[PDB]
Amino acid sequence: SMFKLLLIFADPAEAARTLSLFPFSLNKENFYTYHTENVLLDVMVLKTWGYRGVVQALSPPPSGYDLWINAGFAGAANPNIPLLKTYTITSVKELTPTTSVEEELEVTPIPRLPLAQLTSVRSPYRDGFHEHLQLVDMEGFFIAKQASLVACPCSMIKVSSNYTTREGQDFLKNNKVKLSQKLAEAIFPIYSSFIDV
Amino acid sequence: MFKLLLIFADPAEAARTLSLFPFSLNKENFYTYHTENVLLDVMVLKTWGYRGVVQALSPPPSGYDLWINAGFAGAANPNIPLLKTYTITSVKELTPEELEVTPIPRLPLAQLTSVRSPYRDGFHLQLVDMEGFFIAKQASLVACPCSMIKVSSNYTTREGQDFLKNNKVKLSQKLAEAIFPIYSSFI
Repeated sequence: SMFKLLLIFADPAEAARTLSLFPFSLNKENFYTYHTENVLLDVMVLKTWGYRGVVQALSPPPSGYDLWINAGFAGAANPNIPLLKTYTITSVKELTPTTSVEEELEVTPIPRLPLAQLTSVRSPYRDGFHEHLQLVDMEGFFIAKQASLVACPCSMIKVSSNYTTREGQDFLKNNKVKLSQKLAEAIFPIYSSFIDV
Repeated sequence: MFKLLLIFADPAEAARTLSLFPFSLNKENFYTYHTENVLLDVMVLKTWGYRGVVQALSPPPSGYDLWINAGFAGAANPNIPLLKTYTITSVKELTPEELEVTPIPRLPLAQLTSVRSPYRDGFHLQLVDMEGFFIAKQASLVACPCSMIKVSSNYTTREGQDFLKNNKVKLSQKLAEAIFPIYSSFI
């Protein structure tokens, strides 16, 4: 199966509806795989246990794929971002709040999705709304940087899951199925594009 | 908001499509899903062929904007490969009558013949099934457009069902992959 596509989700809730789209199996390496025609589709979920993801979830980075897609939920830190909307990311910044030091990497935009910028922070933003932030997640920068180590292109799909306030967290808690479904709906046409018949 | 009814003749044919969305089970063999702009209902017949269609679709439900019958179909011509998803342009009854069917975009085109009992006469037919004509007739009663997605599941030669039985998952998944974007065409 010539074209090899790795899908990376931060947690099981994000992955759930994509894992329903295809008849995946768990392989002996303990992750999900499916193949048809020329396409291999693998899925990794970074945090299935515990209170935090660990660096060894993607270290050493998986080798041999032709594309990685990180699909996940992201908070909206600007009120002009509606919720339940799927974006593709142009660049992702890691931000360290205690020092204000940032790093930033470009990521490969997916066709036909609207563009957005992503900031990744270790602790979820409940800080309210910020003039200079759009979407906010936890794992995007980590994944893009790991992709750079194997020279593999990386794309991101992020669905706006909640506003970045205390009161806004309930929407994330209560809409995980709808949000995961949006990710699945965005992944499918990408997978379809790489079928070479 | 757009209202779409999908009809499958049996659970194995429907199984992968039903995995595409977090459907609710409204009643036996009737599954519903909606977003703000699109309602997607799925009916699975309780038996095959014209008897299953009469049982489930008489009276025909009103209120939908489109009906889609998706299913496995036999190929009555060796030039039709198996495991290929077609959309239907017209449907006729082998054992009588013909009806136009609305093609789904970006799918190969075929004509369908519906039979009242298994067809194993080998190889001027294209795809052969048991429900489509009767479903299209019920759609006409409610003046609702009808489209069909038919994946070639077997040749119409003796023991041809062995290919279908061996490829049920792949065949069901082909239908699901044709249906998933259709839902997105109305959002």
